Formats: sequence, structure tokens, C-alpha cells
Amino acid sequence: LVQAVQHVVIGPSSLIVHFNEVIGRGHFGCVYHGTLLIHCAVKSLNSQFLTEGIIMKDFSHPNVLSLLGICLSPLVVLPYMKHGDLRNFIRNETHNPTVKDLIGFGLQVAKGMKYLASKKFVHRDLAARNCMLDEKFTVKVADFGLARDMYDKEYYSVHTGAKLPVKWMALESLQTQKFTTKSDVWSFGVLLWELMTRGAPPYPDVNTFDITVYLLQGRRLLQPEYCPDPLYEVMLKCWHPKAEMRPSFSELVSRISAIFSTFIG
Ligand SMILES: CCN(CC)CCCOC(=O)Nc1cccc(CN2N=C(c3ccc(OC)c(OC)c3)CSC2=O)c1
Repeated sequence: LVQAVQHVVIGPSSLIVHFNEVIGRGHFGCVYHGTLLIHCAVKSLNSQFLTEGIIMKDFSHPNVLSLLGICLSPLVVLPYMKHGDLRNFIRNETHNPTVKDLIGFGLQVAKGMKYLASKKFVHRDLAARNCMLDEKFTVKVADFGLARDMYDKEYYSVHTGAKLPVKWMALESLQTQKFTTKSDVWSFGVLLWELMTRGAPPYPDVNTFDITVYLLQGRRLLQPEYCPDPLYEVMLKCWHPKAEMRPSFSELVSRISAIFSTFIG
């Protein structure tokens, strides 16, 4: 059996978990502050989940959340992310990110997704709520592999039994329930829109499963007030009806780099 957990196991003598310090919550379990013998986040789980998520051990990229290990109700040990999720970060009105900052965040997400696409890995739930910020404000694509969960149940709906983030899903995934790198690209465009609105909910006048017909009618998210025309063009390409006509993440990194660079920090 693929218990490659073996290589990833943190012995019981190497992890102190602080169960009184809940720093997060998912459908599968809580996240606790821990001490790895460094600071860390420790996600509780409550076979197929582990085997399908354990690939993340091989991943290392600055804009992708890494795995520190598994301790054994097994515990997934992840890097501490001081500034929480990206969506809450930008909704905090005590801080005013610049437009350059916000595009910067999307550029970092694009870089993380470029890496994951180059490893032939499909995220399936890319969204601002699922990216995390560390102490240096580096954005990490998260909520995948052993970190995979629903961290905000408002935005997931059932339909097979799966809980689907319908307002981030590509048109073909809404029809077929199948995901691909190119459906991640669709989601990426929605995340960009989230960034430019500082975390407004998409399609707020559309009841969850009325989204499919809305998109079939030839309709899309409207251009945010602070979103520059070239970036809205990127968003619209990301939501092309034909998957293969959507840009690659490599093209997105390049084009968003250019747009980012035209702004004053
Ligand atoms: C008191 C809360 N934080 C300050 C703002 C403490 C900072 C330290 O906490 C961590 O390091 N957490 C940590 C690290 C690695 C992975 C994960 C799991 N996960 N968490 C997600 C998440 C986290 C907080 C949220 O909102 C509260 C939220 O909302 C929709 C979603 C989605 S993406 C992901 O993979 C969590």
C-alpha cells in the first residue's frame, strides 16, 4: 500500500500540539498551533484522502504551501501562515492594499499554479479563501493535498454527494463534474476578480445552482471599478467557453507581470 507516510512521518517525540490554541477550522477538523522539534499549523482529520493527497510531499515552490509531515486521527503538519487566508486579508479595512499589491497577490498565485500545472497537479478549488499569507506577505496556494478541506461552507453546494464551489467552477465542470488544469484557470480568473473587489462574493444576485444557466446565456462577472482594462481582459480569457482556448498559467504569469509593473507601489 501507498503508505509513503513512512518518509513523511514526524515521530511523536518531535511534535508538541497546542490543542487549546485553535487557529482554524475545516469540515474534516481543526487547525491547531504546534511546535515542531519551529512554529507550525497542525490540521486534524475526522485512506483514500491520504493516498490521493500525499503527492504534496514532493512539491517545493515559494507560492505553494508545503507539507512538513504527518504525525500519528492523523495530524497534518503545515507551515505557520501568520496573516491567514488571502480573502480575509484583503477584506480587512484597517489595511489598504494598493492596486499594485492586489495584482501582486494574483501574480504570486499564478506562479504557484504554474508550478503545480508543471507537475500535472489539478487543484480543483482555487479561490482567495484557499490561499494563505506568511509573515513576509508571500502568498501560498493552499487547501490541496493533505490540507484539502472546506474552510468556508457558505460557498460549497451539493450535487454525486460532492460539495462543489460552484461560483468558482468552469462551465464544463458544472455540466460534467470533472476538473482539469484548464478549469483551475477559470477559477484563477474568479480569484482575480475577488482580488480587484477586495473580496466581494461573486454573482451575489444568482442563487447557487442558477449559475450554470447564467453562464450559458453568455454572461460573466462585471469589471470591478478598480480593475484595469488589460486585467479584465485576462479574466475574460480565463472564462473562455473552450478550455483549450484559456491561457496557460505560464502565459498568465508573463501577462500579469507586465500589468503589475505599470503600477506605482
Ligand atoms: C487566527 C487565524 N490566523 C490569523 C488570521 C492564524 C494564523 C496562523 O494559522 C495558520 O497558519 N493556518 C494554516 C496554515 C496552513 C494551512 C491552513 C489550512 N487552510 N486554511 C484556510 C483558511 C484559514 C483561515 C481562514 O479564516 C479564518 C479561512 O477562511 C476561509 C481559511 C484555507 S487554505 C488552507 O490550506 C491553515
